[PDB]
Amino acid sequence: MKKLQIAVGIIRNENNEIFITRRAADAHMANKLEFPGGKIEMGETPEQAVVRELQEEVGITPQHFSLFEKLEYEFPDRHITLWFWLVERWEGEPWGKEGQPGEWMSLVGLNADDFPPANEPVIAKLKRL
Ligand SMILES: Nc1nc2c([nH]c(=O)n2[C@H]2C[C@H](O)[C@@H](COP(=O)(O)OP(=O)(O)OP(=O)(O)O)O2)c(=O)[nH]1
Ligand SMILES: [Mg+2]
Ligand SMILES: [Mg+2]
Ligand SMILES: [Mg+2]
Repeated sequence: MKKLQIAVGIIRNENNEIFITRRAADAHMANKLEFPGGKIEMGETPEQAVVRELQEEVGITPQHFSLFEKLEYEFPDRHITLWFWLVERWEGEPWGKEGQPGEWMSLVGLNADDFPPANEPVIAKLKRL
């Protein structure tokens, strides 16, 4: 079974909204809402990975961010370790840089059912802030 390390960014603005994209229909976890992010490559750190993935996917450089949660989740065909970084300062304005849907969503209104099941404890913990 494939084992992957994934770094994602919880991009939170001053109005308690999170920048959320929707995964492509032919991707793993197709059509799900997601925090922007992706695989940590050989030779790069989890911190470097979340910067690179947010630059690629939504056009921002996260700065002065912190590890909100790290967890492991066994999907039917792969095992993933997810690094959830809380990103409250960044350079740029996030957008659908890869042509993917992206929009600001109120934290209180997030529905964990809309995201991959691995995100359930993170979404709950975020609403506790
Ligand atoms: N990006 C992201 N992925 C998540 C979340 N929750 C979750 O279980 N995943 C899973 C889905 C995928 O198995 C993996 C994310 O990898 P990815 O498809 O974003 O990888 P990538 O950006 O490097 O790949 P690509 O789009 O360049 O093809 O982690 C999340 O909140 N954000
Ligand atoms: Mg990516
Ligand atoms: Mg990605
Ligand atoms: Mg990638």
